Amino acid sequence: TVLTKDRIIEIIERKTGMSREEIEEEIRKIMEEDPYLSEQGAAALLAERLGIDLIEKEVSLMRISELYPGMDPREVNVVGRVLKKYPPREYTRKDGSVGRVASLIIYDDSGRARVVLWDAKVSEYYNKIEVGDVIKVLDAQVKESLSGLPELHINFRARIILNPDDPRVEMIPPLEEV
Amino acid sequence: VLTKDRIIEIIERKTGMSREEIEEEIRKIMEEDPYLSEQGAAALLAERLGIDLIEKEEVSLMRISELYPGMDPREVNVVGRVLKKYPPREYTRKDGSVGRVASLIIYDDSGRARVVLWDAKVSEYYNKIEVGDVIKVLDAQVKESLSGLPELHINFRARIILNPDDPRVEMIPPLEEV
Ligand SMILES: [Cl-]
Repeated sequence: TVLTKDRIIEIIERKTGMSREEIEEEIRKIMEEDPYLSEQGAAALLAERLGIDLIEKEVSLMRISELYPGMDPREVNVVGRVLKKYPPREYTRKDGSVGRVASLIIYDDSGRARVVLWDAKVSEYYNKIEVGDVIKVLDAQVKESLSGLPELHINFRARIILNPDDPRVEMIPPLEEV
Repeated sequence: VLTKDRIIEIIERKTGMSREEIEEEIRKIMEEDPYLSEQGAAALLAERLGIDLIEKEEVSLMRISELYPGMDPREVNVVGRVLKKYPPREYTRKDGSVGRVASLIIYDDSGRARVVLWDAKVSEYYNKIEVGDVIKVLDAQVKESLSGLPELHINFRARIILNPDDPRVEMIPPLEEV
């Protein structure tokens, strides 16, 4: 990841509640264990051990209401709280094989979107996501759902960050308000 | 042991699906397997959704201030908001093997407690928990901390419910007030 050591420490403080002094002591222990790590690399390893998923390169003000079918997946960068999780199901490929697909409904301060997890993304994320959790979606293909809602398609080329550190998260209404 | 109606209520809470949507999923499972009862089909749906059904999730008025070392783990039923999460660590067992252990600090309207996740409980819950989340702790052993205060030990017997449906939750102060 290209995130600086200070940015990683800021994310760790927000996600763990540890003081800066406690976090620095954890980084020192990691560096004492591995002399090849830089301070940034040690901070990234600490984030990983804490179950914090860091994006390789970080920002966007984009809202769900701004998504449109066929937009460049490189422009897709939205956050949303999970409102609904539907059961995973099987689908048949043109080659005759069977894959997996699972759908969720997420929302931000602007609207809702269906999020479609494909194949390994179901095994990778489906049980990790809970209703009320916030996800950040990157590099997803956008399709028009039969409903009208934008559809974010999460395949092996897309990225999901569970409970991201992002300024848009605080503007998403809580579940009770929806 | 949980009734079909109780399983549907848990599925509604954990997925946000409507009762009508859940019933339709149970119908599909029953149409696939004629040997399942309605309760068995609801339990299979919960399992496919990644929901672990806790057979004893009773209500209690118990507070963290009422915990004492050596109290009956069957009486242990407390809720708390997560204030701090420390990194998972390795520890050495009496047999020479290496296990994992991770600690959190939680608090309710009455006080704070260290929560210690042992071995598979770290893999099972640690990444699912975040600061500000509320957890319900059941069947944990209570030990005296190095400062003479009660700590909750989450071993094989213990259970944790993430963001529980419990009347005590609304009484826990938000992070900003602490
Ligand atoms: Cl919420």
